[PDB]
Amino acid sequence: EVQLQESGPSLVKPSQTLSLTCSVTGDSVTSGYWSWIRQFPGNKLDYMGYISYRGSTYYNPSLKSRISITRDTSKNQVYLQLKSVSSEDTATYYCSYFDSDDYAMEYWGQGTSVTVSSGGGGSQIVLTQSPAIMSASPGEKVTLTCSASSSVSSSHLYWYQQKPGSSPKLWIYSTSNLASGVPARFSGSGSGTSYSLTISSMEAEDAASYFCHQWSSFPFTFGSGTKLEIKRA
Ligand SMILES: CN[C@@H](C)Cc1ccccc1
Repeated sequence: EVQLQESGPSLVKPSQTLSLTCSVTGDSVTSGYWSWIRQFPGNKLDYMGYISYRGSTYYNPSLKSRISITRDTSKNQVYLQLKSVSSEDTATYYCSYFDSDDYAMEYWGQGTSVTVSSGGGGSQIVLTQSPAIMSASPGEKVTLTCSASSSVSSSHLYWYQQKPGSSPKLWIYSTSNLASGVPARFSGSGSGTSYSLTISSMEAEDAASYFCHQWSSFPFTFGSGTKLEIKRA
């Protein structure tokens, strides 16, 4: 019902300005937010900011002065402008749509890679995921954990699954609710600063990366992730 597609240069010189476009297609919308999220090499996800249905914007303090998110409703597009880029801005950029009236769904674009040839100040909740890599035999009960540096509302603790060459997919919302498309063998639990995702019985198709995410406090943050691999070569 809602598809997003990012576009723009794949290479930019330092000090130059980065400009990306997100073309939105699908059914009409009566609310919601369009966010820009980037993933650095190593797979760390970074929440950049958003522009709402009413043009209200929020920018991650670490980008505040360099970023601008705008909209051109007549042509159903959202834009991202990041000034004075450096090698630290090399990453895959994704635009995403979310309707706070419906926590169970989130849509992500295909993402577009950008390689480069802190006025703000604030605070953020750090999400730790250990171990970073994990191997399990099919049939094993698997448990992945996520520890927040500060408390977060369980209603705002989400989990995403990502496989190489694909954008993150909403997996669990509000700590223990499975998203559409997720096998019931998955479950989640937790509260305060301690959360977990469990697979009753590891299946081959479950090998992928899993990231926890919190949008209880601004700026929203993502965990470093846990790469789950299967055993037996
Ligand atoms: C669940 N993922 C959040 C980034 C969706 C969102 C976007 C904008 C405002 C609030 C919430």
